[PDB]
Amino acid sequence: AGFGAQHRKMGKSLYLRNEVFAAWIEKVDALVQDELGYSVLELILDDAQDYGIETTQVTIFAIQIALGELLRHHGAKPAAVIGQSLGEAASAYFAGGLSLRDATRAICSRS
Repeated sequence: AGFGAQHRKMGKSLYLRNEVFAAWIEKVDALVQDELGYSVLELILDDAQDYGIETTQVTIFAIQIALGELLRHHGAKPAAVIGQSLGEAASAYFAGGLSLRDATRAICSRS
């Protein structure tokens, strides 16, 4: 729970029962595991309450990247169908052309 509890429920159920969504969740989880120590996939699956600002932002970030890329897999520009619902980082990735790498290390900080 906390902020993005629904993002975590939806993200877990989608990770289990959708291979594209799961592929993107893994793709982001490796990147955060490179930029940080922990793993976002652990946090999503282990549906624990999260009041930490950074880890919540990272969870919502990965969930939105995977949902947006799942929509893109069905042939729609993600910023055109859920652009208003994106966080600063996911929107920076889908609308600002920011690389997933720079986005991941942008939400981590730590500075």
